[PDB]
Amino acid sequence: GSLTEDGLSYKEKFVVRSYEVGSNKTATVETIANLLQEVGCNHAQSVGFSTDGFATTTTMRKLHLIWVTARMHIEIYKYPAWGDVVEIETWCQSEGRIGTRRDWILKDSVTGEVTGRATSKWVMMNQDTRRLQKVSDDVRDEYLVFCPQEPRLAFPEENNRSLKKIPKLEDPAQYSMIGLKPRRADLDMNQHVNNVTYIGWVLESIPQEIVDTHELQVITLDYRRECQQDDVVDSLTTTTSDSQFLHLLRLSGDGQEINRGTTLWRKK
Amino acid sequence: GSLTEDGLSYKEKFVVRSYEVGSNKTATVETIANLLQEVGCNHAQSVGFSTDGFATTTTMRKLHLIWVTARMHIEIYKYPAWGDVVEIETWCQSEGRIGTRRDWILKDSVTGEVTGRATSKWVMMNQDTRRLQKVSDDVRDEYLVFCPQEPRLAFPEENNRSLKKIPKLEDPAQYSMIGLKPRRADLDMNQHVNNVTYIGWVLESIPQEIVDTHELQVITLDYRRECQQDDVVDSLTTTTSNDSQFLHLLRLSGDGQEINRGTTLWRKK
Ligand SMILES: Cc1cc(N2CCNCC2)nc(C)n1
Ligand SMILES: Cc1cc(N2CCNCC2)nc(C)n1
Repeated sequence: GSLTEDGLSYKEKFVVRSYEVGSNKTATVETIANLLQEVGCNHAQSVGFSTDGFATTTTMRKLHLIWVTARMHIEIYKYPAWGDVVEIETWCQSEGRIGTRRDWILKDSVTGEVTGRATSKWVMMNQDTRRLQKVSDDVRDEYLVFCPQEPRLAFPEENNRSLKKIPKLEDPAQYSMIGLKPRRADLDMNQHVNNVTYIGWVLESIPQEIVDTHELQVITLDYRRECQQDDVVDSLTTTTSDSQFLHLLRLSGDGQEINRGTTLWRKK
Repeated sequence: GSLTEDGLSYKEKFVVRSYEVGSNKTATVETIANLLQEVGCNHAQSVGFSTDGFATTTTMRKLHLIWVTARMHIEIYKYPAWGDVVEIETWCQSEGRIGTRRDWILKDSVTGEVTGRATSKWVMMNQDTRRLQKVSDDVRDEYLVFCPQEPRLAFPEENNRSLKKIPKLEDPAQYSMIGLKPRRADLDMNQHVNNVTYIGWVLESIPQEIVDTHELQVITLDYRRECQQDDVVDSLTTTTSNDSQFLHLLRLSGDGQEINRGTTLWRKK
């Protein structure tokens, strides 16, 4: 992988592995989300971010700050087959004092055709108190260094899906998968649950018949609170409709919301 | 990746990813086991095996046969760091009518030093009845075409660890992790639980303090029966021992049917 000519974006090629694919021998949406995180990390390292797993700037380290995910939105047109090479291009953008965005474009290396796109929103948080905050003027100046200064959006369309408000699922849910717990493979190098695990947990309450007859087209996931290493999660799903679903992840005990989201599926 | 000059082994290089590493920023043993499976699959494809996820020969497809894992044994000297390149060499051998073996050597691409080694034993099974069987004359002939004919072993030593008998853990276990269930990410393209998931489940009952202060050196895992997509597993561990040694048992949480047994050896960091 490498920064592009202008140094304002990063590209990397990946060969889809045997264990990364589902029953149709194409990459799972979790494999895709893992690849987006990997190219995101390689980009951060190439533009001088910390190498501890937190990907922080020098101002952030001094102020005890870290970025946390607020939302992930992915739209796939074609999932790459086992053995195929997929090229992913990524870049970041400052969104005033609200937070930052990381965008991605996926392409078929052989054809050059766009096969998918993704966007993520990140908010600043104090690492110690776990309190959210606004982006300071010094952090906005650090992002000007490596981000395009004119807008560059993976999802440009006004009023598009990636920015839509997600409602809260009302009990009773149509479908559910209860007592989901993370194991060591679900944790990152800092012992926090990997963001991709929550996508897997959302998908667990989708009936196997939908997965067998449909392809996932779009997934939008809001992140509200973290699942700790010793927490247990319930995954809830209700059909709102193509097939469309509304999702809710909450802690099994007290029912505290951890995530909410929606999925859009197309009949194969 | 590619077959070596003689066409009797296969090599591939891997760059260790951000999500593949643990707290010490080196690859987990599950990442290593995933890489061994991946280079194994690329070798099978290069020597003309099926491309359906079962990796079968022509004779096996005609006879409705598949290979199943009987044992996995891995010894790591150094786990590669995040961003490091690891080169893995793999080859197979026919073991008469008993079954077949796949061996692996891991090396640091920069230094060329051996950082780990692994061996696996596979037994023939009828895909329909799920009954184990011996390897037929025709399957042994298919293996002669791509396997070295003189013995080549990752673990050559006399009565080495890789072939040791593993006893059954007696209740009560010292440690346990109850109610483990596979999710879709744990399944392979054929909707069976991935062999690496069982390594993860064995390790779940090791206390976090051992993981925080020790490095896993050797893991030996026997495979007896499969965990189905709707099964639930309990993971049991008892200390048997500068080094820490454990005995492991995975069983179905309902009836207590054994699915795996194994041992781990750990060294204080
Ligand atoms: C993952 C996450 C956590 C979080 N916090 C954590 C606890 N303090 C307030 C809320 N906020 C967001 C947007 N995402
Ligand atoms: C060695 C072995 C045997 C096996 N059996 C054999 C009896 N019928 C069910 C399948 N399954 C596995 C995963 N490994």
